[PDB]
Parts: sequence; C-alpha cells; structure tokens
Amino acid sequence: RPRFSFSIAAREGKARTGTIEMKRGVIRTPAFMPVGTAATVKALKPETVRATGADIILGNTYHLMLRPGAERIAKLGGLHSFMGWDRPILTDSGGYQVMSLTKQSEEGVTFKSRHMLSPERSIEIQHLLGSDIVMAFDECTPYPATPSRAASSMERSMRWAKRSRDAFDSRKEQAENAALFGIQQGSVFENLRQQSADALAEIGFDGYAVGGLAVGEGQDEMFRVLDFSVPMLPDDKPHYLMGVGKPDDIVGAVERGIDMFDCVLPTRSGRNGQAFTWDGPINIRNARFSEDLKPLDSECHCAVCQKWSRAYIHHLIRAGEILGAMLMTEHNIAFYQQLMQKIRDSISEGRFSQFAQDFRARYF
Amino acid sequence: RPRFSFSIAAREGKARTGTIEMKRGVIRTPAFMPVGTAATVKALKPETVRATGADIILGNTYHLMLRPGAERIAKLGGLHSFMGWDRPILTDSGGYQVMSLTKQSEEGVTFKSRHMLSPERSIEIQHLLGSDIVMAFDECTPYPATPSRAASSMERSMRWAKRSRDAFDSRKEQAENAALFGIQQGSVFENLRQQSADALAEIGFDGYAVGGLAVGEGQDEMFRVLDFSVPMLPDDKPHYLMGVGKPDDIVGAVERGIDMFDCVLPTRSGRNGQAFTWDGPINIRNARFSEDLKPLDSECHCAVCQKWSRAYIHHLIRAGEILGAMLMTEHNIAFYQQLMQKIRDSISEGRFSQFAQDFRARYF
Ligand SMILES: CNc1nc2cc3c(=O)[nH]cnc3c(CCNCC3CCCC3)c2[nH]1
Ligand SMILES: CNc1nc2cc3c(=O)[nH]cnc3c(CCNCC3CCCC3)c2[nH]1
Ligand SMILES: [Zn+2]
Ligand SMILES: [Zn+2]
Repeated sequence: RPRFSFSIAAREGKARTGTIEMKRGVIRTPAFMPVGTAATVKALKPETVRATGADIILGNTYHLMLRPGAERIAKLGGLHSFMGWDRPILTDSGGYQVMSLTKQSEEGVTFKSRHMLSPERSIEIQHLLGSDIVMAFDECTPYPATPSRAASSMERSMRWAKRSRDAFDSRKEQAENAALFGIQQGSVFENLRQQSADALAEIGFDGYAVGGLAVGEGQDEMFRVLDFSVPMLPDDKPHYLMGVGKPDDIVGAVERGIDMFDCVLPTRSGRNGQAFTWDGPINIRNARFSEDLKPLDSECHCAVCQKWSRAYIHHLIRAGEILGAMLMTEHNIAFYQQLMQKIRDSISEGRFSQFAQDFRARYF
Repeated sequence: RPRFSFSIAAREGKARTGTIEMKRGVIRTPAFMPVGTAATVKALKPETVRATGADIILGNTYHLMLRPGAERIAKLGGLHSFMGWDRPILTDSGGYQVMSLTKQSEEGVTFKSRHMLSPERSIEIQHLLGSDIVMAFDECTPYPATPSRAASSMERSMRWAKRSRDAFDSRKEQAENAALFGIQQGSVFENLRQQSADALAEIGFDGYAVGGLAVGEGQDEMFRVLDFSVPMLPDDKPHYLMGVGKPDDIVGAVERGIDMFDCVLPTRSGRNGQAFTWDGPINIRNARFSEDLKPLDSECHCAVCQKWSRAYIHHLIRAGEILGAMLMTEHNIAFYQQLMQKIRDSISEGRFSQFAQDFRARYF
C-alpha cells in the first residue's frame, strides 16, 4: 500500500464513495471514525471496534499527551501497539479540547500544571503517538463570531497550517509514512471560507477538513455553510467534517460532499442510556422497556442485538453496571457503521437521494 | 444428562477431582464459581466468562430479587435467558447479604422498603430465577460466637434446612430439574459441626456446603475447622466452601476435601487494581509498572496477557477507564480458572501435595 491514496469509485450529486489506502489499511468512505481515550473506544476492546466495521479510529491526543504522555507512549512502541489497534489512526491536534476543556498567542496556546501547545509541538506529539493521519494545529473559532474576529482567527489558523506543514515535512519518518490534513475556518462567512480554502490548497495537504462547525450554530446554518464551503476544497482529496454528528447530520453532510466524520455522540449517548435505532433514538432507562424482549433495534446486525434484550440492557443501565455501558456502546458504534455502509452502498448504486429521504421519514 | 450426578475420578489424601453432571452441563471439580450481579461477572460478557474456563457461575439472588425482581426475571424467561448464560447457575439463598448488607425470627428475616425472606420465599425466588443448584436458606453465624449462640443459630439453620428441602420438593419442576445443597453451621465447635452434619444428612441433600467460615477467623482457624468438619459430610457428595477465597485458601481447602468455591475477590481485587500472578498479587497502579511491557503474568494463557502490557493496564486503571476494569477482571477470573485446572490435573496425576508446596513457595 501507498502512504496515502484517495480514490472515488462513485458519485451522486455532491456525494462520493471511495477508499483511502494507507500503509496500515484501507478506509472506506464516507467514513465514521470512532473516538477514543486510551481505549480505542471507551468500554470496547479493539477487536470489538473492528467487528462493528470501523476502518480507522480517532486518537484523543489531548488526553494522551497529559497521561500517560506522548514521549512515554513512543517509548512503549507507539499508540498502535499500546492500544492493540493495528489499523489507521487519525489524531486530533489537541487544540479543540485545550480551548474547550489558557492564554492564546501567535506562538500557540498556553494552558494548565502549565504547558504550551503550538503547531510544532502538536505535530511532534502526533508523531510520537505514531499517527497515520495528522491534523494541522488550528483555532476553532467560537460561534457566533463577528466578521473581524472570524477573519483574524482564520488568518492565524492559516499561518499555523503552514507551520504544521513545515514541521511535518521536516520529520522524514512522518513525511514518508503518515498523511497531513489542513483545516478550513472562517466561521459562517463565505468570503473567509474561500480565503481559507485558497490558503490551504496553496500550502497543499493530503486531505481537507471543514472546521469551525457543530459549535452551536444548528443544523440549518451548518448545512448552509457546508453548501458553499465544501465545493471550495479540492475535489480530488477527502473532506472531513470535524465533530459531526447525529445520524441526520451525517446524512445531510454526505449530501454536501463530506467523506469523513468523528463524534463522541455514540459513546456518550450510549453510556447515558440513549440507543440509536432506525426509528429514532430511544432511552433504554425508560420504564417502557423493563419487560421488552426485543433487541435495541429490529434490524441491527450487531452482536448486542443478536444476544440481549432491551429489558436486560434497561436493567444494566439503571443498575450502573459496566456491562450496560459495554453493550450500549457496542450497539451505537455498530449502528453508526451500518449507517455509513448504507450510505456507501446507496451512493454506489445511484440511490442515495432516495435513501436519505427514506431514512429521514422513518427516523423522525 | 441427569438432573445431578457427582463422580470422583481421582483422589490424593482428602483431595478429590471429578465431575458434576447436570442437565445444562458438566462441572469439573474442584471448581471455582465466578460471582455475578445481573452480569455473569461484572464487566464481562458471558462468552468471556466461559472462555476463561468457568463451567458454572454464582447467581446473586439478593441483588436480583430487589431489582429487577425474581417474578420479572421469570416472566422474561428466567436468569439464563436474561443473562445469556446457558450453563449451570448456582444461586445463593440471599440471606448472607441480607444479614450483612433487619429483624430475625423463626419464620425468617425481615429487612429493608421492607420485606421478609424465609426459607420458603428463598426457594421460590431461586426457582423463579431458574437456578440449577439451589442453596438452602440458613444463618451464617457471626464470628466470634459463644457456644450457646452458635448452637442456637445452628439449630435454627437446621430447622430452616428441613423447610428448604420440603419447599424444594413440593415444587415438581424444581425437584426434577435442579439440585439442592444443605449448609453446615456450628461456628468453630466440633460438636456442633457434627450435630449439623448429622442433621443435614438425615434430611438428605445433593451436596453439602461448609458455612460459617471466612467471617473473620483467619486462615489457621478456618483450616483447623475444615480439618474436622469436612470428614463429617457424606464423602460421595460435593463439598462447597462458601465465600472462599484467596488462592492460598483454595489450595489448603482442597487439601482438606473441598470441591467447590465462590468468592468476589477476583472481581473486586481486579476492579481495584490488584492482579493475581504466580509470584503473588501485584497492584498495577504502582508506578513501577508505568513502562513495564510484560503481561500481567508471564505464564498466564488469558487473552489479556496475550494482547496487552502491564503498562497499558496501569494507565487504564489510573485513568478510571472501564476497559481497565474489563481487562483486570478477565485476567483475574482466568487466573482463578487456571489455578483450578492445575489443582485438578495435579490430583489426577497424584502430585497435588507437591503442587501445593511449589505453589506456596513461589506465590509467597
Ligand atoms: C463537536 N463539535 C466540534 N466542532 C469542532 C471543530 C473543530 C475545529 O474547527 N478544529 C479542530 N477540531 C474541531 C473539533 C474536534 C473534533 N473531534 C476531536 C475528538 C478528539 C478527542 C475528543 C474529540 C470539533 N468538534
Ligand atoms: C466471604 N465469606 C463468606 N462467608 C460466608 C458464609 C456463608 C454461609 O454460612 N451461608 C451462606 N452464605 C455464606 C456466604 C456467601 C457466599 N457467597 C455468596 C455470593 C452471592 C452474591 C455475592 C456473594 C459467605 N461468604
Ligand atoms: Zn445492535
Ligand atoms: Zn492473564
């Protein structure tokens, strides 16, 4: 396999389906990337994550850089060996959680013990973790933002994107074996999104993320911004929407040209008792499920739905049992993978628009 | 398979190895029975519990009778279907936790919402759960106890044992498909243990437990009491030591004629960071393990020891990750199963005394 190859096998409107080939494996697009901790996903073994159909996971750089430490993980053989996940891993730059979870400067961000995270350190940390897809270090502009603040922020991010590029390229091992994605900013403003797209393509990346969304604007506004923003990115490279989202968000985003997604929702939801189904989410804690012998979802192919009832999982979750978290998480991640499979196959067959419509009608 | 058949295949001194055949499967003795919740074991899938080598699990009657309720579990198809464990389950009578975790009378025990647990209700609850091995309802005498209190308590327990027997036998389905064990009491007093053994054998049970130990007396005293107490039980029936114990306790108990064990230690320990090894327990939280790439135990055949390092599990546990609980629990239950396998094979081969000595020398 090559370091990085994206191939589009089929199209429908702005939607695309294909594959990313990397040294550690192939990624089917549109892709959902489960988000971890030190665990590939909370409460799942790597073999379980794979079994649900994931081709790639998102490594939680912010968590790992604090404990156990990136240097330590490198000393131990890198994140893949540590975790026991031998397929691709995309690492976040760690800035979103830093700024979310502090003193900003052109150098980077200082945060509390106290540390500085700059584009160079971020790229270095991702290298130490042994990331396959490295994210440039950026600033996710708060929402709402005035045009001036949005432009200032975006401009800084583009300068950081160039620093990210140069840091990546100066490291031979990383440059030859990993890929680097740039992230578009500009809040909700068409002109700033265009400037950002142009700056990133001038620098040149292996893939392009749409940043700065799913930060409070709501689905209509996010879709409006995606409508003009994704066509500004190079068509022949993958498009990654960061931090999205609910099933309906993912479908509408694919309709707008997005190829890759990450979100904590299936795990967070699941730990909290929310299960995804083709008829909408359900909250398994509700008394209505205490004697319901049906699986979480009637059609789901996951091991959980093959083996246990709603009634059992209802009891586990109300009792605070770890096994309830395990089973809910496996189901919800499997559900997300089945959604992505359905999306890929429908695009491949030229019937994605009908799938999107049937999906929504039933889900809502 | 028969309802219940115990066969002794080999002996060494007072130690025995054999099998219990039941309708839902065969149990290799000496046996360790992992203890659950609504989960066969906390943080494990039933398939994982089986994979570690368990032939039978202990159903936590006290927990289940409160939530979700025995009637509900019966409505849902019984505990085996609810949990997804299709092999034998031994259920506790629920009194130990009631008295541990209240107003005592000849009828039973009342406890807080408020309820009464009597021998008849206990047998009924175990029936509703669909237990394969039913325990008589008894009183675990506190330690220390004066001879008069020990005798009073023991006498009551023997009366409850007869009520337990009659309640079990009056229920046709239970009598034909499950087994019933009686429990010996008498604190540390030889004469009361003998009276208890005699009362139980006069009633007649499928197996006999040694109750009233591992309640604060310490290993020397427990072994002293086992020395005279186990030979009082029928030789041709299984001997169950309730609530024991650490690996060293199990070995010494088998040397004294015990065939079956239950304890929460491998799960509790494991969730707390204690891993069992052939060189003794280790606490994986200790800084000494933060960069140790060896498995939890050098010889262990479990999936955890095949796949992850001490260093990784150290991080998981310190981070409070569910996956750390999962992995520690799987290892410790596997460790207990491997100990029991080593015990069975050494008895079978006539070298249990040498195994007991090598085990202790290395473990301590
Ligand atoms: C939910 N909305 C959301 N919006 C986001 C915008 C951005 C951006 O503009 N740049 C970078 N990252 C962004 C992120 C982070 C995406 N997930 C990172 C995971 C790693 C471990 C835990 C989370 C966003 N998330
Ligand atoms: C640790 N010492 C100990 N000593 C015990 C004496 C007795 C007795 O004399 N009779 C009955 N049960 C007894 C028990 C209970 C044995 N485990 C039951 C499990 C079900 C779910 C959680 C625990 C004892 N445990
Ligand atoms: Zn499912
Ligand atoms: Zn192990």
